[PDB]
Amino acid sequence: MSKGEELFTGVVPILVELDGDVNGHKFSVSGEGEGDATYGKLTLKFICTTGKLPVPWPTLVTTFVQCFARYPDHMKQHDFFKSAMPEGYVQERTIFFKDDGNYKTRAEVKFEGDTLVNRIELKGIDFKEDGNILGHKLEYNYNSHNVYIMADKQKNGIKVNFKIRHNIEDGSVQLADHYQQNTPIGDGPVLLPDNHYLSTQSNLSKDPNEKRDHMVLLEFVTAAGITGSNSILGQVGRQLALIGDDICRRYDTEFQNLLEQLQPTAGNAYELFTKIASSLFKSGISWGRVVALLGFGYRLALYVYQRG
Amino acid sequence: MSKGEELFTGVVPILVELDGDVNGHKFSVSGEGEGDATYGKLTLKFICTTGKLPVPWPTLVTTFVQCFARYPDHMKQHDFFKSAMPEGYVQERTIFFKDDGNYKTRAEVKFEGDTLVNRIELKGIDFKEDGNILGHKLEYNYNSHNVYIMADKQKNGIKVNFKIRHNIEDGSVQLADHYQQNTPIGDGPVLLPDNHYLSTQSNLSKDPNEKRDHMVLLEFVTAAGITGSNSILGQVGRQLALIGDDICRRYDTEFQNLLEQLQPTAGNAYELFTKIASSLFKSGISWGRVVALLGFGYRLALYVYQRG
Amino acid sequence: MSKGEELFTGVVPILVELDGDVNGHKFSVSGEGEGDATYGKLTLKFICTTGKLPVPWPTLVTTFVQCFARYPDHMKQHDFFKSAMPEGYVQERTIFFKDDGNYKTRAEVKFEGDTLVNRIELKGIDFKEDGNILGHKLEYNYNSHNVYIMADKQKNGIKVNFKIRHNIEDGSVQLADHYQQNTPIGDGPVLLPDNHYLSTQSNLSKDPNEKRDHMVLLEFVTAAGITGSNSILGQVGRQLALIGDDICRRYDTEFQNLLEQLQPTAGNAYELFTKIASSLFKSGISWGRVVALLGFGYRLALYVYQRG
Amino acid sequence: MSKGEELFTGVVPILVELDGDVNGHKFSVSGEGEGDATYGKLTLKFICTTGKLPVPWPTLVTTFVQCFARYPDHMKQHDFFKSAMPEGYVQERTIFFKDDGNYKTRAEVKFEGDTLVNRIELKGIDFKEDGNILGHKLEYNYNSHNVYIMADKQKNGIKVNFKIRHNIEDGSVQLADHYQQNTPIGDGPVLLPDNHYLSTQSNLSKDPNEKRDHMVLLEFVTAAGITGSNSILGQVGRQLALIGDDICRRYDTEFQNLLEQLQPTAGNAYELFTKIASSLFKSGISWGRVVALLGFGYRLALYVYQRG
Repeated sequence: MSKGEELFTGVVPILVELDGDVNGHKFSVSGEGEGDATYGKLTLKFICTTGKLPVPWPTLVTTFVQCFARYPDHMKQHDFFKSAMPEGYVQERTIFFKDDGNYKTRAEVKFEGDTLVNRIELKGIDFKEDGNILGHKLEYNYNSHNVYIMADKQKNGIKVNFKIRHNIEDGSVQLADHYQQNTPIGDGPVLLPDNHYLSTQSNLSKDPNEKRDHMVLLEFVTAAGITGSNSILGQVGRQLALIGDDICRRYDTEFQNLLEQLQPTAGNAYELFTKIASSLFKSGISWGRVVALLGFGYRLALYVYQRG
Repeated sequence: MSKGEELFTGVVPILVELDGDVNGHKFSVSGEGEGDATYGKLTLKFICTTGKLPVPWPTLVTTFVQCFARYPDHMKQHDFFKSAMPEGYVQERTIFFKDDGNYKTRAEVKFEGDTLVNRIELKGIDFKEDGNILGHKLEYNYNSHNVYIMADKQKNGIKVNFKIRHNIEDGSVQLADHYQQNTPIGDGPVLLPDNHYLSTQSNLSKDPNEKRDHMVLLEFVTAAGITGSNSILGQVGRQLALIGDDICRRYDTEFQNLLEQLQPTAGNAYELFTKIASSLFKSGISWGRVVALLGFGYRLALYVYQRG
Repeated sequence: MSKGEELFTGVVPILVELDGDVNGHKFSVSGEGEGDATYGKLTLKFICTTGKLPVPWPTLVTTFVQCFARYPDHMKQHDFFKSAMPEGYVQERTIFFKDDGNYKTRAEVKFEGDTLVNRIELKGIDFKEDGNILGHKLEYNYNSHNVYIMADKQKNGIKVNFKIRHNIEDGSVQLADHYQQNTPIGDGPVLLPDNHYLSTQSNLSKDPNEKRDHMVLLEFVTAAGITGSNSILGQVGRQLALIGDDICRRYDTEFQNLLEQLQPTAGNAYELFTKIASSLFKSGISWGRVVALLGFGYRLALYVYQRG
Repeated sequence: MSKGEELFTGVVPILVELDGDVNGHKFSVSGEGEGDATYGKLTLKFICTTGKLPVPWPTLVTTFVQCFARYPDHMKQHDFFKSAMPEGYVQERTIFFKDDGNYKTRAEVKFEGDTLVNRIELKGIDFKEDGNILGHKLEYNYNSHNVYIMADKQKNGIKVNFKIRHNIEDGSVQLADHYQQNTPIGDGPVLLPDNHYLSTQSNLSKDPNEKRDHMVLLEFVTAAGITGSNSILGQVGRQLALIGDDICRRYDTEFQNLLEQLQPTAGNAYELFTKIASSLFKSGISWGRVVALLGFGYRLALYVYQRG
């Protein structure tokens, strides 16, 4: 359970910015939205500030914050992203479009204010004029994918792998082989995970109003590929839990038999209890007794408080 | 109902022996019979193995096994006698006759395998010849009496008060002021009482056949002094102690199972603690969990303080 | 708050017995009933076992257990009667009928079993043949009266005074000047009161069925004549009480503002609380904080437990 | 909002003095200006009272009053700076330049009646002449930065981490790795924080008129790092601490009033206690009583342990 975990508890705002060059066409882009790591939901609008954009959008969807993925509790000691926070992390990539060129990305994903920021620097090269890319042949959508995460301790960081599928107007498909590295800027302790992955599912819409080359992006991102946890710590929660999910229902209706048979009111309550007390303990002591006793008091209090 | 109680369901036999000294005349007496605590009944013959008994019989009736009282059903937890068994108890008293002397008695009421026994050491001092005692002036009866008991938790024992009236040939009466104390010798979970009392009624006969100086003796003896309030509560007070060792048993054996997993240090104890905690509750709450939880901080505080 | 107090908590059964002689006419009487000191109520039937009774009944109503009077809490350290218990007390009287003879009474009012007993011995003398008494001139009823109690330490007991009014068939009235003494049989500690009194009110009925000279008696008996108590101990209960009868209503609707604004459920409860905890205490500590905290938890628990 | 906080509602003046040694060249510098924490604003001129300043100005910008940050409204309880005032605090740090030397600094930020002051003692050691520092190679800017704070409760102080980037004429960059610690000197109820951070943005100008080696310096500085969860709880966490000293005050002065009535002994303490208790509750119960009650067992445990 990381400290940096604790930022993303609610919604968190987000700004993103990028300076691109691909085969010399330069450009820049800026975007805004919110993300809720708790529901593993993320919402964003992007606009190109050099006006028209030389590449089709989805190419960048990746490039454009895995801090916002939902890790459930058994897995929460594997959330690297949030641990590196607030000081953040550097995310470098190399994205190989198959049969075409490539992207190099470097980015700092860090907190500035109560805001989170992705500052990205991009260089594409060797693409082809009629390539899928420069021919704006890619459809406007995104498939789901899996992002495979494995710890790299030589770097006090992680390595990440996957491949991206951009459907084509044809019915053909284009592959983007994603190779990635995330290295904390902070010198603090981070969380290094066991191998696991993330399940991104995605949708690309547009803003009816907005007139500029833009993209509106939604991502759901959920963490998985582990079941036991640090197994017997969080598995303490199997038996301490049904110890109680049975203990409650064991005795609580002869408990109520005693309250329907002692009909206590606030006047007598104290005396009632205290008498049961010293007298019950004159028997002997263990905790085995000591518990039961106040089990009665919570259940007692409830009978008085409700009755009145 | 301590085991050592569940012994008296039916009849049980008895022997008694005593060695007196009173104003220098010594003697001994021994006797035999049975008693049934189920009905609070007792039966004995006493024959003086020194032949002539220098003191009137009724004086000794007291000295001469209170385990044999009927403890009624609601009171079963105030029987100190049926608890010290089978290991038994040492009963000693001091007896002040009005305008006359005293007896100090020491004795052990202990159990032997089947038969229950009283060996008694009595020390008389300072009586008057035309006095009631040495004159065999008190008549051959016994009255009813009440016997008042209070826990002395300081001794893991008990303390007792009563005072007895020996009618006299005079038509007068004589007092014997009795102060008594019991110190259970078996070291066990003896039962220590709330304040209460017992009521003797009694009779002295003789056997036509037997020619030795003797006495044949019967007692009905019953416990009381708990009326409705104290009953209906203090019954809740044991009925809770019952579920209190149902619990005590069933669980603290999956406990060591995990303490033997960590290896507490008193150092890391403070954290390891707050941690197994929050994860377990993330489930949900009622007390059924809450009890279970610190039954462990107790079986843990005992495993760090004992190992080390 | 006496130990012997604790017998009378519920209803307690009662037997009464008497051996009379007045001007030589001898008689005896026996009776049964219950009494509840808690409501200060007492109920009894009496029958004459020598058949017809030489005196009119009400003469005895007094003679025939002040243990059964209700002392309220401020006065409860003045209940002498119940303190002397279980060993009980001896009640002697002398009752002077004015212009007529007198009664002497001695009685032992003590516990035998779970039963309370009044054993009474009576001697009347010097009455007149046509006196109100032997002429059975007294009406059948009882007025209310006051019984004035003053402590007598020379006797580790009390002295008691009052005067009794037996209306007459005439419209005339007959006076019975009551002088009384109550001395514990027990050697224990008793409660010695400040001067105070008891307020008896009484009714004399008959049993339609029962054919023997009898009387059926009801007495309500309540204690009074004191207001402060041991004043500043039980007066602690003025300010510790409105400290709370205001404290409750001070903050409990912004408390509820926080629960209607935290909408807690059993899942999150623990986490919720614990966070408020260390963070609230990082401020500083006193108890002044420490209280408030769990004031929230009782009020929290109630919001979860009820909701669900 | 500690008093020592309620000081900064408006503008406040400032003086600064420093005495450096770096690779044996020493110097001193002193400066003047104002700052307003209400808007998180700060303004200063620095003039080198040794004339020529041997190190580039930006190096010192850091060393050169964090009380002047805007702590936003929800965060008011994490301001360690505005708490140590007026008595002030000692801030010392150590600064590691990459591939170059260090500065150790000691200083006291203390308040004098109206003006706030920094006297600084700086110790430089081991730098390189063609190095960035001694070569006045770093350009005349400053970047934005984030500053990360954690409570060190062990010092009743705090500990701090950040790292700063001085752009260089090269186009390169140089790091200055800052580690800092504050030990409040006034011994008081200082406020110790949850983990959080602050964000500087800054500018370096010069004055045309002034001919001494100088620097004119402005900082916007704001606190953040608490998002919704931790806010909405930890606001409950102070808002409870508020009612927690409403309470703390109002009452523990009728307390001594009664401890001064009894004369506890540690001996009779155990009973006197259980007793004032039951009588008070006989009234009725809710917690409003319960709190009040043991606020006393604490102000009592302190009156028996202190008197004796």
